[PDB]
Amino acid sequence: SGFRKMAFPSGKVEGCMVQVTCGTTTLNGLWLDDVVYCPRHVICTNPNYEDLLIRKSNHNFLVQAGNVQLRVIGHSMQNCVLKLKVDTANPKTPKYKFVRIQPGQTFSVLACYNGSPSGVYQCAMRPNFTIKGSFLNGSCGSVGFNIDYDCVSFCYMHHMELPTGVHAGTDLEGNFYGPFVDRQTAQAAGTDTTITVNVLAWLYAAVINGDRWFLNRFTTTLNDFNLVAMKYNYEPLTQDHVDILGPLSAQTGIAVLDMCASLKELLQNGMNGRTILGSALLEDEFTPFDVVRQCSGVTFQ
Amino acid sequence: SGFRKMAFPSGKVEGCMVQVTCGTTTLNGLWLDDVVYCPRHVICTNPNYEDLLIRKSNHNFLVQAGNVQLRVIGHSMQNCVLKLKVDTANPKTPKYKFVRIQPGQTFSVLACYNGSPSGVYQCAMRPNFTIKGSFLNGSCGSVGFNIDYDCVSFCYMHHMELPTGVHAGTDLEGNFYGPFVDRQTAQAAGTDTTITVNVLAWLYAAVINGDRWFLNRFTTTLNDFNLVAMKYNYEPLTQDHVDILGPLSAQTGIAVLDMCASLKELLQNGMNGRTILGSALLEDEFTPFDVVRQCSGVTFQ
Ligand SMILES: *[C@H](O)[C@H](C[C@@H]1CCNC1=O)NC(=O)[C@H](CC(=C)C)NC(=O)[C@@H](NC(=O)OCc1ccccc1)C(C)C
Ligand SMILES: *[C@H](O)[C@H](C[C@@H]1CCNC1=O)NC(=O)[C@H](CC(=C)C)NC(=O)[C@@H](NC(=O)OCc1ccccc1)C(C)C
Repeated sequence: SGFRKMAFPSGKVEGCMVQVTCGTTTLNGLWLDDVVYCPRHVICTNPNYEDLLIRKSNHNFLVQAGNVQLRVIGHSMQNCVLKLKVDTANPKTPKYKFVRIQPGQTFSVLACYNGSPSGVYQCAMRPNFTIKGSFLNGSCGSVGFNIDYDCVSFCYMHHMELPTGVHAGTDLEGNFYGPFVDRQTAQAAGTDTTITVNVLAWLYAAVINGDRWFLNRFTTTLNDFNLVAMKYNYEPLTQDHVDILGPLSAQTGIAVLDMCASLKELLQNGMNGRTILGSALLEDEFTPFDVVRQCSGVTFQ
Repeated sequence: SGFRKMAFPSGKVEGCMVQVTCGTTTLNGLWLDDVVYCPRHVICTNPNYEDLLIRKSNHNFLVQAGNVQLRVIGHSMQNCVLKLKVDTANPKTPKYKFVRIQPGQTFSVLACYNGSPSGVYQCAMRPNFTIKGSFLNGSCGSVGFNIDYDCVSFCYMHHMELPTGVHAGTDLEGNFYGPFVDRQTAQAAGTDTTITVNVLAWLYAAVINGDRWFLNRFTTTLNDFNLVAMKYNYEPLTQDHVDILGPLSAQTGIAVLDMCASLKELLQNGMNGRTILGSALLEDEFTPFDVVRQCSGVTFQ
């Protein structure tokens, strides 16, 4: 037992991380087959990236795979990412996919500087399409991902930090998550909400792990719960979310709408100096899958 | 900016993980050079491990490195770990050290099942020599570690779960952390305390990240703070801890004893519905080093 915010093993991604330097900007790139993907704002000089890229030549891009130099033999733009064709295919290329995730889903971030991995952590895509990451200057180009057996699904590439200290980025096709642009003009995150289905998943994790103090036999209808959700800035719960929680409900014997009544009481009353899985807040960055994966012990390779 | 519970990149350790099966027990081993290290309780049949090991032969130990089979050519006991000599040296062996950590220090855990990594997370060695991990049956032999540039310092191997759902294990020389034994007789964790120097480090992280609401100009003496610490089951703060916090104090301009006065008030008053770095509790599983590493961006390889 126990419950931790747990990231995927990062080895498969570490082997894809390279350094990309152009002019005076250094950031990280993702080296898959014979292409290096990186944020287009690496390109030199309110910007017009099509302008800036035609003035650029292959030899302007310094790509370093650890120590070995990578010769760039072509370049192109795809939305907000740059694709640098290099003359060597990464021999460590995993089975991979480029997937775009939904708000409320989680992924692991391999934070990198100068092409070298610094640390791994888990987070969620917020309803407002930001992520609450940990990123310093030089971290751009770090990626987020999920692993399913042996396949890496890349879902995020880091581009910027917004004024509230939250982070914004693209999928690996270069399309931003949310209404953000890779310009340094004034932009703001937009109002966020709590990911209700994840909070319920985490309450099931707590029951699986022996925290039961918040349980009751008060029940509720989906409609009556959603009136309470709206009041506390929680996202609406759908019948699909109820279905997705089915397995956890079956494992614990607590009906989904019964757990909703527990959450209603927690929202209206607080926790009264108590904790749930070591937290004094209702945690919303664990998906139902994350809970099942971590309380049945699924592995990868 | 941002602040996350962040683990070391796990690639270097993933390449050392193997599966060890003997009789009907399967668990994980650590493959370094031509030795596989694993918990001695893998051995077949209130146990006497010296008895049990002399009855054992090399061919009883089934060691699997992914798909490739590893031929065991010798075995010996070292305290509570078994050392299985195999006929092949792990070509992925990193630069490594076996270090024993102190209560209050942190490390990354690569949770494994059947020799395959499942996830990575960070935790601390508690003052009572347990760890609050996330471990299910089959996870024994998973290791904890820190990385310093290119060198892996292994500090923990997982052995058991105690009745409160916390975890106990050994260093890589096979010596238990704390007063625990690898028998399934009744054992209990012992009363824990909060790691004061880490809470102060985390408050400095909060200031570095823009949370300042808990600050004040009330100051305190080390002696007067430690009277408050004892009352709230916090560990004593030493002059050495004050020195260790020096750099963070210098970076933020908040004297260590001034931050102690802030912590005094937080302990006596609570947080009054507010949060610090996304938590409604005082967090104690970040060391001063963890804070500096994550707010200056140190990397590894
Ligand atoms: C790439 O390594 C960095 C990573 C960035 C540095 C600190 N934390 C991070 O995640 N990214 C950048 O430097 C980008 C470059 C870009 C093309 C936009 N710039 C930023 O992240 C700035 N953010 C920004 O300009 O957002 C819009 C904005 C909002 C409010 C006022 C002005 C502009 C950031 C460093 C200030
Ligand atoms: C190895 O894969 C497992 C990992 C364990 C399973 C569930 N979570 C874990 O971390 N370890 C064991 O099965 C060990 C074997 C051993 C040599 C002691 N057994 C346990 O972890 C049991 N713990 C235990 O017996 O602790 C002492 C105790 C305390 C109270 C009553 C009786 C015994 C655990 C599975 C019950």
